[PDB]
Amino acid sequence: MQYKLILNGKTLKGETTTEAVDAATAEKVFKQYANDNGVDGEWTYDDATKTFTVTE
Amino acid sequence: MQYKLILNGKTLKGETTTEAVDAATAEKVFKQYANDNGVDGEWTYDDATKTFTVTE
Amino acid sequence: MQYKLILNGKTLKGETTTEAVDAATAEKVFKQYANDNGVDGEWTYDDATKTFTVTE
Amino acid sequence: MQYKLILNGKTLKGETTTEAVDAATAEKVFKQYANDNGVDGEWTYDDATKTFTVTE
Amino acid sequence: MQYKLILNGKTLKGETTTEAVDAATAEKVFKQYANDNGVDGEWTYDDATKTFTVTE
Repeated sequence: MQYKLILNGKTLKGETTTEAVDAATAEKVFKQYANDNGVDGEWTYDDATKTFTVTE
Repeated sequence: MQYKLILNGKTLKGETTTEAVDAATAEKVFKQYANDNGVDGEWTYDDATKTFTVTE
Repeated sequence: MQYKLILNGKTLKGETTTEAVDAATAEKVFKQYANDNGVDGEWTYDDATKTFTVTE
Repeated sequence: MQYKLILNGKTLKGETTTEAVDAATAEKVFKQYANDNGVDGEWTYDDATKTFTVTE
Repeated sequence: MQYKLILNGKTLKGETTTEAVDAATAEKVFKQYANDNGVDGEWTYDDATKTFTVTE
């Protein structure tokens, strides 16, 4: 399945996605990716819509 | 300054960079370049680290 | 990035803009918008200044 | 150390400064700041006097 | 099929191509070739158009 990460940071904003079997494994990319992207804030995950969002 | 665009598309993946005064002028190259590259998706812009990323 | 459409028709004159990754996707709004606006003429697009113009 | 940016634009003129370790990091503020200020032109950087100047 | 590598380095610029069944096998030549050419940077691989590009 695929999950979608929304970029909501100081200036980082747009969308992000990944293909994974598990939600927690998908976050590994997005959370680690957030460091490479700069926006690191409070995280959340909706398993009902496979959608993640990070807000700082 | 320099901004970095990450390639995250169907199969287009690697890194990209450009030297510009403005972030919006830097995107003109990357967003226009994306058409020439094939990967056209949602966009975010890190002004916090000068990093862009496109996801389709 | 942003493109600018100039209105040059029979009586419809002004400026128009849109935020898009591609120039061609930006035209979809402007060209389709022109029908809703009434001014439909010869089109052109400058990718060097992200500027469109329709003349009838 | 500190770098100094000179404002030489259409109507925006004055002086600017910032405290940074690197020259390229100092420009991030000045070049990004220029968008917020309106004056965006050709850039230059003297590392011998830590002085930047933007001319449009 | 054939893939195309674009040269975008410090001073090395041009086009490159190779005939291969797989993309990863095609890169072996281009990546290894880049060492012989001097331009070694970040890499992307467009499989969507069969086009590679290296930026340093």
